Amino acid sequence: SDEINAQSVWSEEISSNYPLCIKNLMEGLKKNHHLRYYGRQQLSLFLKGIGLSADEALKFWSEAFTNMTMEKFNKEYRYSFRHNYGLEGNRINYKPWDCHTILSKPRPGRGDYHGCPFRDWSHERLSAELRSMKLTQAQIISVLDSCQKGEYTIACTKVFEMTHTHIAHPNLYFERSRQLQ
Ligand code: SF4
Repeated sequence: SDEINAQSVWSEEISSNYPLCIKNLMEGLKKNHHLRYYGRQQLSLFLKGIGLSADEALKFWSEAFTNMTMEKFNKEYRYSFRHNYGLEGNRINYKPWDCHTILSKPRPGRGDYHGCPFRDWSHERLSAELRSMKLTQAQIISVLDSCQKGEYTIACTKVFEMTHTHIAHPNLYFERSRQLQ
């Protein structure tokens, strides 16, 4: 669909369907005009999964890395992004990451936005985000209980149900949310 493009992915109509990890990656990208490696990978493969074309992805990434010149973007990042679309080397059209894959990556440190917020954020940070999403105190306690147990995809599924099958892939969360929209 032509509805998913370099500009629409920043709009509320599309972004309201993102799970917490993708919202966190978009926030880091908008604040810093950049993402570190694992965040570039997690977000670019998710956007490929929602239908962002290779041409639109290059527009998205070059526009989002707003503070560098197009020549620096082309020298330093274009190959990596094209490679994610199966346009380089062996031309493997890499699949988007599921939660299992996301969780397997090195844990995020200072300045990183990849990973899973249900594992990576403090209960203080999660509670504030869930309050902003209109969840009640009882609902927040239920989500945090799943987090404490290490059941991140269950916490994420609870947030999906509370804000709208077990979800264990950010692209499935997006697709299910978009179909209900
Ligand atoms: S459980 Fe999966 S889709 Fe949900 S925020 Fe974590 S990594 Fe993203």
